[PDB]
Amino acid sequence: DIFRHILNFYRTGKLHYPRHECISAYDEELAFFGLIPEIIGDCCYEEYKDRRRENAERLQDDADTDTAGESARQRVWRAFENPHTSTMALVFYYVTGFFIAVSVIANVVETVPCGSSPGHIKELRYAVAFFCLDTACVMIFTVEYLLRLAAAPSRYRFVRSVMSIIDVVAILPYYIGLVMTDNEDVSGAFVTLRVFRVFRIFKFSRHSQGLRILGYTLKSCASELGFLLFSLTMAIIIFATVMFYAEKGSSASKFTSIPAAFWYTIVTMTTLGYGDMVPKTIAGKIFGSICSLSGVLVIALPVPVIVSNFSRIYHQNQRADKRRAQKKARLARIRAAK
Amino acid sequence: DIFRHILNFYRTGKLHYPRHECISAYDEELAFFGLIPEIIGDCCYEEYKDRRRENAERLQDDADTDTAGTMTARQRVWRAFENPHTSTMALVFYYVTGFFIAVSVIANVVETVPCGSSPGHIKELRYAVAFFCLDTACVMIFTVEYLLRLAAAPSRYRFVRSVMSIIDVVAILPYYIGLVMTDNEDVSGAFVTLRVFRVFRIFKFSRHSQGLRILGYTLKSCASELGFLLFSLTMAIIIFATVMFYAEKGSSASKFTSIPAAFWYTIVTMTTLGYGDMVPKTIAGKIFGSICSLSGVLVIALPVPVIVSNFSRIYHQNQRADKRRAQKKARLARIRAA
Amino acid sequence: ATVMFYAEKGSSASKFTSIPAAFWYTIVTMTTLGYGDMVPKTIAGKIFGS
Amino acid sequence: FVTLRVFRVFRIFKFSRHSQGLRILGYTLKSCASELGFLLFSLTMAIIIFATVMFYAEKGSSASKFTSIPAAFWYTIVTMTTLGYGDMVPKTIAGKIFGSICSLSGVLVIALPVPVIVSNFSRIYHQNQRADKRRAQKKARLARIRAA
Amino acid sequence: DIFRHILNFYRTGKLHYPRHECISAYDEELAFFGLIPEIIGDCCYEEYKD
Repeated sequence: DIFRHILNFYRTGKLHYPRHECISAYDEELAFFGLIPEIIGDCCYEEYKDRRRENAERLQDDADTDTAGESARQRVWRAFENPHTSTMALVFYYVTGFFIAVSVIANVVETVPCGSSPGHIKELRYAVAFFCLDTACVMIFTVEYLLRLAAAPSRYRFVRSVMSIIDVVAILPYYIGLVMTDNEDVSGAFVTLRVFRVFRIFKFSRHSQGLRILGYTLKSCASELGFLLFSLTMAIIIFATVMFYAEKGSSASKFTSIPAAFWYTIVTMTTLGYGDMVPKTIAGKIFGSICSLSGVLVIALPVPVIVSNFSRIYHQNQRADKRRAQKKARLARIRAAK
Repeated sequence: DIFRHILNFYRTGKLHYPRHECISAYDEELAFFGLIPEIIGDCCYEEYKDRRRENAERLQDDADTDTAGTMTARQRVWRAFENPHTSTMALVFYYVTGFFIAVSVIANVVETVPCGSSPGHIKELRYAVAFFCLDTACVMIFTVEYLLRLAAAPSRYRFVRSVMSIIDVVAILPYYIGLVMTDNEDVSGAFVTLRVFRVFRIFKFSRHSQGLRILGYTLKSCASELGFLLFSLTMAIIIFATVMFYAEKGSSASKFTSIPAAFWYTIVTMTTLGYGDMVPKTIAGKIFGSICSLSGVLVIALPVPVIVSNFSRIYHQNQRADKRRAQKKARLARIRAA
Repeated sequence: ATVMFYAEKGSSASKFTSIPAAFWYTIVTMTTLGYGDMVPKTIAGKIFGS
Repeated sequence: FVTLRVFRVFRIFKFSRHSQGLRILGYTLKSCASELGFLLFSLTMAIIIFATVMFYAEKGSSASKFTSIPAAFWYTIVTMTTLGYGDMVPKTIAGKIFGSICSLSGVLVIALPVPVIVSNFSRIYHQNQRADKRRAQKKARLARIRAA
Repeated sequence: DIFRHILNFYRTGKLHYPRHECISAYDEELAFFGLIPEIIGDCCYEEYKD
């Protein structure tokens, strides 16, 4: 059947690719017959290249099936980074997740009125022991990183990873607070450091598969996110300027300056509508409605490609385990079926 | 045609499956030639695999023949009213109990308006407790069906294990618990809680609906997606609430008392609801509220298309199944007609 | 609406006078409209509103 | 003078040179003129109908803000877009029912042409990317066919 | 090409419908050859009807 295509090619000087003969059957024939794969039509060339690519993404994951087969601090590192190895890795995974959960819930509770300054002014409870808990969690986290400091086959390669930078930036706040307390006490960046303290949630990227795939999707669609941001800035600037210039004349209009118009426009384009700032002139109302419509449009512009990329990556990642299992079953079955 | 692929297999160590021809003839040829089916390439292998599970999916329900022609036993009339179209008694029972459920729910909703069950007259003569009687008039009837369901239950254990049965139990129980409590004198508190389940009584409508069962099926299938939705939503709530609260602790009349208030603000902002009860005041607060709104749009819209697609495909496959069952019955009728 | 009324009928001057008011609030919430006329004030109210 | 100052932000569209998304959006808006016109027509029809129903059901109240039909236009356009500022709100039972149905109908009307616009933009972007990628791949094909 | 499908049908007792031969070419052949259009497979019957 492919020889017929070669005959047609020699007849006309241009070759075409059968659609129902696939590529791993076409490639073998074109290699055996010695044909040139860069003269196969124009439209057929493109569709053949696309199909070659489509069948090409599955030649490396099956190659990556073996993963790591090396054993020893390397062996314990392999058991650690992949929890589904032994009881030890499961124990550390579970306990680390539990302690991250207790740290974040403690940070949440830190300002609960029963657990904070209010609720007791007439007589005095405000247990400061929260502090100690934080300390414990922090050092435990550092112990984690300490093994990551040693078990990593390459120090620089591990540090370059985003997981390492997240871990270290969540480690810093406790030590920075200790250093600040060591040298007197000044108001200011202490609340800011407490703000950075919340970033400890991100360790669940290890205790999940959805967080890392979501990060993958966001990193892949960076151009579309930038287009979102640019178009949104254009729209907010235009609509805020128009509404300010059509509403600055009023009794006590909340549109004091352009940034107030930014606030109103960004709460409108997102269809939020707090009601703090509303127009009072006809031009104000009409441009507010147009702004809401344009905000719906702008926000809905890139979400289809975002959700499509997320879905595609999720299908491939979730089916990785499935076709791995069925290849394993086929491999077990084949050598006894001959 | 298939002999060509067979000869291609005997040419090398690999075989390929064309995408157009049906799988049935191909597996028939594989069986007749004595060829193993786990040797048909790798890409073509998985393509054949998905085609074969697709064609087995349309074949598993093809055996819907046991539902053919109060004639055999008690279980026979049980199955007769299980399908509310077999007999006149089944349909009348189904629709009449649907009307009873509807009137029960109407009584439940109307028992609080200040014209029929609350004093709209401080000194005049209505607050009829007849709803109770009506309620009892419903409750007894309700219990009836459950006993009827247990009158001819083919498997008591499996039927009790069913979600439909436990829904029925949770629907009928609260009145029994309330009357037992009244038999053991009246205490304020959980009485409103027992009254709440009077609207969980609604799920009896799942019999009188096809969409509800499909929604339950797709929610059961998409448990992982819902769990990831919950996890990512909680993470976003915590992060944005902490950032908002720590940036709004001090103001003239700040409503951000503590972290739970920031949870309320973050969940009314990400859902694009925007009640306006608590609003940001500082520039950092406004910026972080805006980014919270956009991120909430993203997070909410991440799993919703997945849920929607799963529901749509389940509905479509159900419709395809019933339509092809009807068409195969018609095919049998016309093949016996000539 | 029933859940929010039974979790919010106890308040100082709660606008949830009767179940139809809870219908109004619920239908302005499920549509993500949020006029702000009626808002919960108890923890159960807030969680069930979300 | 303020009107002349306004166009200082219409000056922004000079960024269309420094952007590919803006040109694609312009192309798809030009292609989908009929869809946008039907959007406008159906939206105006819904505005008129729901505003009339709301206003005629809310003329008389203690402190009703529905002074006239344009106020009902404002309410209908803040309700259909699921914005809900809260400046003017229904008070009567018929008013609440019609506000609810207005909100649902506005969701429907807004979501009718938006997927069409989105699909047209996506297909235009995809065909542009396919065109430039295949131009690059045919240049590479020429380079390798001259290499041997 | 459709005669080959008829041959396979007589070989096995069950007929299948080619996917690239369309229907207004399949219908004429099945009418000229007098085949029964209600024995053409099970999955193939459904896809042919669609």
